[PDB]
Amino acid sequence: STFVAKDGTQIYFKDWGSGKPVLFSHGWLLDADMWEYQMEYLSSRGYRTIAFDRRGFGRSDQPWTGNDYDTFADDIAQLIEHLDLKEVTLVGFSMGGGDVARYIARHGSARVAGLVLLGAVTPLFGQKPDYPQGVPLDVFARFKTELLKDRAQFISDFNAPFYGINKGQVVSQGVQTQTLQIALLASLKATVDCVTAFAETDFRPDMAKIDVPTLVIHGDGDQIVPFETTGKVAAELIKGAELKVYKDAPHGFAVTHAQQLNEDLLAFLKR
Repeated sequence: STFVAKDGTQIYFKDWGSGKPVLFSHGWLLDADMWEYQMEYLSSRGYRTIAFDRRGFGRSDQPWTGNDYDTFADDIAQLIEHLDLKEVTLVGFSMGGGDVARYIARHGSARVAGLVLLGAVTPLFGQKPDYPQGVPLDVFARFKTELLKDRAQFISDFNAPFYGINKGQVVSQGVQTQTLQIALLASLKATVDCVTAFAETDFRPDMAKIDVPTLVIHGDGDQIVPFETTGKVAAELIKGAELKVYKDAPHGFAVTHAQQLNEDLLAFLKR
C-alpha cells in the first residue's frame, strides 16, 4: 500500500491482519521486510501488523530533503492518521527506535498503547559535550566517507559485525544476500543523511515524554549500537520501562534471536 507524506513523498507500507495494531519502524539500510517474521507471527495470533519503508529506503520514494528525525516522526504521524490507528504499539529497531520515540515527543501518546525499543539508538548514540561515553563522531564521518566511495561493498562488509558472524553467530548466505539486496534499493543520499541523523540527534528530551508501558530489548554483544550507552540508559530514563538483555546477542538479533523476540513481543502485548 502507499500514502503520500506532506512534501509529496510516496511511502510504501504493509498492513496485515486485524485486531490491535502494532506498527514497526525498521533499522538503517533495511526496509519493512526485516519485520516479516514478527508480522506473520503476531498477525496469525490476533494482531494487526503495519510496517512501512522509511523515505529513501526499500520501495518508498527517495526525496533529497527531509531525511531527518523530525520528518521521519511526522511521516509516522501521517501513516497513523492515514489508517486512523488507535491503541498502537510502536516497535522500532536500531535507528528506527529514534523515529517512534520522536513521534511520541512531537505528537504525544493519545493514539499509543505501548513502545518497544530493539537495539535502539536511544537515548543518544554519538558523543556530545556531556556524553563523552557516546560513539566518537569520527566513526560516523568514516561511515560517510566509505559510503560515498562504494556503498555496495560497505553494506556487504557491514553484515559480519551487524549479525555477529565475526563472533560466532550463525547466519545463512541467503540472509546475507537478502540484507544486501534490500539495502541496495535505498537512496545513496538517504543512506548518508541517516548517518548524520542517528549520529547527532539527542533523544534524551524524548525519553521524558514517554508515558506509556515500554519494553527495551538489546544484545550485550552488540557491536554497532553499544548496549551500555543506549538501551541500558534508555531503560532507566523512561519511567516504568522494562529491560530485557539478550546475552551475547548481536545488533541483528531480530534474525539471530527471532523466536525469542517473537515470544517477548507477544508477552508484552498480552501484559
